[PDB]
Amino acid sequence: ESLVDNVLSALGLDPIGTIVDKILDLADEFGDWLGATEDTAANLSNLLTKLLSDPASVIGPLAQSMITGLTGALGNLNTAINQIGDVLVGTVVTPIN
Amino acid sequence: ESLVDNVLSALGLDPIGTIVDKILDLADEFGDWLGATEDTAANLSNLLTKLLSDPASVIGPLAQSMITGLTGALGNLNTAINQIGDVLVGTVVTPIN
Repeated sequence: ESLVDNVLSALGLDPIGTIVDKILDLADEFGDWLGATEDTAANLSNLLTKLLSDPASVIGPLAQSMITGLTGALGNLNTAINQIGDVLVGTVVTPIN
Repeated sequence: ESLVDNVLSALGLDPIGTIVDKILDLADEFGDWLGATEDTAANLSNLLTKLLSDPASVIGPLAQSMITGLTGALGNLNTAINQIGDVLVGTVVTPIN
């Protein structure tokens, strides 16, 4: 009885009733435990597979600054375009390349 | 014996044999439980660490449209180049900037 009581207390349910009822509650708790474990494993596997194959749905929008050098390249191109525009009207500026 | 049988049924295995055999099967089932739990935890930790450090292998290819403003910046640059090409031969167009 004490083994059943301590196990049920550890797993969460409050044991009230006969030993048979406590054993049935313990079996139901282990069933829920199995469900939780299997669902966690399946979710992890599915998330891994989706992140490998199609990351668009799982991953939300992200800032350009997270990409390495994207902001630098965009700034370089924009400054090159601006310098191309400016030289034709004057305002001598340091060339980029 | 009913506690043993109900626990075994909850964990999945069908209890057939003596009490000793059922207990041994129960012990093997908990060993597999331990393996599953530890493997799930280790896989989650490894996935988190790899996704933090090197996201290349884990994350598959993704569409440019997922990045915020990347398609807009590329379109703006391409339209600027096209306008630069067009103005020199005519076809008056609204300047971008």
